[PDB]
Amino acid sequence: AEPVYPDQLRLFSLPVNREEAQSVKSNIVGMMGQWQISGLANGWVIMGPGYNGEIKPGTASNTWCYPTNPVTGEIPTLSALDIPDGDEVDVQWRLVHDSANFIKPTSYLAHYLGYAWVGGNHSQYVGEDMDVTRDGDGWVIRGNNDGGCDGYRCGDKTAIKVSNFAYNLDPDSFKHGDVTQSDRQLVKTVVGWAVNDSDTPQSGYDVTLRYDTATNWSKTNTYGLSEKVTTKNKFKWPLVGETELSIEIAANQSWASQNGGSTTTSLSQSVRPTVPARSKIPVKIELYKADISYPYEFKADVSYDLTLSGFLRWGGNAWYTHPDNRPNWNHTFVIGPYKDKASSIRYQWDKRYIPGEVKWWDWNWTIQQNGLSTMQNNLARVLRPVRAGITGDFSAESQFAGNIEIGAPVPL
Amino acid sequence: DGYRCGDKTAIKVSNFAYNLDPDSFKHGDVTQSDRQLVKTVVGWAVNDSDTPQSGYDVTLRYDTATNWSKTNTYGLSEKVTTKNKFKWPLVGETELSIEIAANQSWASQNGGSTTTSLSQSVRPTVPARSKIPVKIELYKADISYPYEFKADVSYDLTLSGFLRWGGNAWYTHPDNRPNWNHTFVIGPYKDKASSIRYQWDKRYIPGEVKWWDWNWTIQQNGLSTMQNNLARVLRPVRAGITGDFSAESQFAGNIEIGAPVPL
Repeated sequence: AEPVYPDQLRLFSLPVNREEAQSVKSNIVGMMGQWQISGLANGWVIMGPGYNGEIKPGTASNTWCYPTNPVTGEIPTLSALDIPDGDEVDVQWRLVHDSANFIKPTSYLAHYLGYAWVGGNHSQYVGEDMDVTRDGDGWVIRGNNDGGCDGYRCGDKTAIKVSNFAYNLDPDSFKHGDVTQSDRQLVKTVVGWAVNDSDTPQSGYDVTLRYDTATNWSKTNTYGLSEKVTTKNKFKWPLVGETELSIEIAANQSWASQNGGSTTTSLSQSVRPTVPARSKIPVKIELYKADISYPYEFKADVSYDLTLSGFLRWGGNAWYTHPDNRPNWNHTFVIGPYKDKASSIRYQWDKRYIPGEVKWWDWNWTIQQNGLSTMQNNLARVLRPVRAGITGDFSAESQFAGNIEIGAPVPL
Repeated sequence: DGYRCGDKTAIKVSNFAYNLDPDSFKHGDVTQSDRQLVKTVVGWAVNDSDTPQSGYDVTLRYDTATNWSKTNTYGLSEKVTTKNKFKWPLVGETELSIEIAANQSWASQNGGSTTTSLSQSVRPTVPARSKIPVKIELYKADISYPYEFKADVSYDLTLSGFLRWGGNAWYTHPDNRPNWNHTFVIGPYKDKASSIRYQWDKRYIPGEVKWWDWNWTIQQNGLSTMQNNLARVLRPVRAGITGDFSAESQFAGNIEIGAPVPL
């Protein structure tokens, strides 16, 4: 009838229903020794491993219970972190070099999920002695490995990677400056006149210039068969003498398949002047290709992709199949608005009461190992909002530029 | 007197561009020459109703286009044939031959096109119980006109020579005296490789040092030395510009609405 959160279940040896027990059966049965038997509400019994989790009518010396006035355990929302203004790279630098608000929370998440060796060689603690570096368009955070170490595969440290930054602009904050042009090349121009020899103003005039460009491709596969039968004989014919006669019959079959596609870009310009009675107006339209550049600024919310890369500990990890052969793992979370299920921490946390939805990380396992409030506080920090002012520059090559003009009237 | 003293460094200046002040641009008379006719249309708009009518349209349009393509084709073929001799009724000895064959073929194509189009329309308002004549003409012509404006001047600066053995600012610090060519854009930002301000401002991040090492130049010459030199190199430039526009085989047209004639 109501969702059951496994972290709230409490076994005593001095009451859960049959329907409730079935919806989270594998959590209850997992928390049981082989051949053990425990009671449920209303005359029912839940049996442990070795009885394959069977739920049957009966009695028991001990009972599975769920508290009156339980809690949901949602992840709390913290206030935003303000980063001093700069361009995109300066703001990214300030975020990844923050120890208390970024480096440690991220390191603990990797640790709690089961990644091995999340730290450097000059400290015994998680998240300490970490090196930060710039790599291509992203950043890499890893424990320092210049000295020696002691442990199985202690030289194989876990990396934290940060990339794909995005901005949610405040609607009233965006501004831009001068737009400049360079390497201008002419495509085409038109000039002309609109003449009105009537006694009223007229607006029924139109001059339009249009330029289009396109590309295309295709691929074809053809297969076929052929069969032929021929006979040859020799005969004596009148006047001509001995003649060789040959007759040939043949047939063929063929099959073919094709796929393809195309892309088109188009730009057009028009002028439509209103002309006074007994007068004329000149018009002009021009089109150029040009390199375009301009400065800009805005205020926004900063989001990014977080990737964890390393090997998973033998003694236990949170991957739902719980592998024990120390495999190398790579997983990406999106810190920000929802995009998908595999990459959403909030989606997976909130659905921990439905066993059929547990396809990636097991968050019930992390709660049992570390405590509910431990996990809530860590995740609230990992998912904390970030805000900053941004300044920057736009540039692009071979874009379009144009000019449309209506001139002064000349009396007829 | 010196090692390779005859191999001197060159400074090259090109690709000038202008940022016009918005209220400064003017142009003069537009003239035409070598005019060739494409097409004309004439006609009448007739209104025999008791109200003015504006529901009339005459439109003339001219289009031109080019295209290209390339194709690559490959294939295979296999054949088996047998031949035997038999004696058949009435016909006698006959040679009989039977042939079976199969084939396969693969092909790939790429291509593209460009189109230019120009059109003109006239839509007159006609008084009640009256008629109006109209005319449209299209020509190809050479176009020319004078102009003037005030602007900010920007350009591309290219340095070309060999790099000194005793030390240079290229981030890999080569020591084999190689010949070098690098271009900076003096003006608004276009890219990172060509922007002095971008590279200077990011000198605190080692992963961004991909071209010139500006920390090296500071250590060698002093911070204020380098600031004053770069401030002069990047100083803004302004001038008034006069000039002339010309282009061949452009379009020219004329659209006319005439005086009404009572019915």
